[PDB]
Parts: sequence; C-alpha cells; structure tokens
Amino acid sequence: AQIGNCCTEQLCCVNDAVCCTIILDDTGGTALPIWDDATTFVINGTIMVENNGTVG
Amino acid sequence: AQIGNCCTEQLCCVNDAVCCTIILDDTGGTALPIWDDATTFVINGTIMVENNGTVG
Repeated sequence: AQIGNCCTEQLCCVNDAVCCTIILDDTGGTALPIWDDATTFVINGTIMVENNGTVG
Repeated sequence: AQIGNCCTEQLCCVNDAVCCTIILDDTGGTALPIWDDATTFVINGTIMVENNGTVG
C-alpha cells in the first residue's frame, strides 16, 4: 500500500517585460549597466534595441 | 506583466515666419547673407521674394 504521494512541487512561471529610453552619447568603450541578475534562477528572454536618433 | 511604458517623447512643432525689406543694388555676383542655420534640426519651409522696384 502506497504511503504518501511523491506528487510535484508546482512552479509559478514569471514572464515580465521591461522598457526604457536613454540618451546615448560616446562612452569611450565603457558599457553602461542596464540590467543585472542577483538571483540563483535561470533566466531566458529576448532583448531588443531600437536607435531612433537622427539618421547618419 | 508590463513594467513601465514605452510611451513617446512628444515634440513641439515650431512654425515661425520672418519678413524684411532691403535696398538691393549691384553686388557683383556676391550673395548677401539673409538667413543661416546653426542648429542640428531639419528645417522646412517656403521662401518668397518680391521685387517692388521701378519696372524696367
């Protein structure tokens, strides 16, 4: 006779989106921090960059 | 869940008009400066010249 149930540990799935606009100038090769991870999770997703400045 | 709003960067539209009158004589092919641009904007508009001097 089975005692207890192995069952599962159902996990909630988080799908968030972030958007911002910046005034970008010459930074001399230095990377401006936009997003950083401080958790132990595995994170996937898509990153989109659109440059609306004057052409040329 | 959306975080923030891309929104927009609404731009004010400037539509100015300028008028002046000059006493024009022979300049020997040299162009008399009337208007110059010192900004980085893209400027459109209409230019009108009326010569009211004596006919002929």
